[PDB]
Amino acid sequence: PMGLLPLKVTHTTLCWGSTKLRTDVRKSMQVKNTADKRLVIRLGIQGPGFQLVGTDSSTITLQAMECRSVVINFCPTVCGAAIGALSFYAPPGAHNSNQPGLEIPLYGYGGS
Repeated sequence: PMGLLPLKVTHTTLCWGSTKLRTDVRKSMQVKNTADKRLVIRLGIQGPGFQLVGTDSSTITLQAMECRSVVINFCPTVCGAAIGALSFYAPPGAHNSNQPGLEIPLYGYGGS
C-alpha cells in the first residue's frame, strides 16, 4: 500500500530567452489541475499589447479542472523596461482561501 499522485504546473512561472531588437518572439503556456469541485473564478490581465493573449478563458463558467492557455508575444524596437504579470481573483462564495491572489513573474525586456 504505497503510492502518490502529485500534480505540477508550468503556468505558475514563465521563462523567456534572449530577445533582440527588431525581432519577434512568441511564447505559450498551459495549466492543468484536476478538481473535484465546481468553482467560478475571474481572471483579468493588464497592459494593452503585451500580455497573456490568446484563448485565455477563466471568468466563464469553468473550474480548476478546466484549462488555461496564456500566449505572450514580445517584439520591442528599443531597449526598454516593460514586464507583464497575471493576477488571480477570489471566488464568489466563501470558499476557504488562504491569502489568495497569486502573481506570476513575467520577466522580459528588449535587446540592445
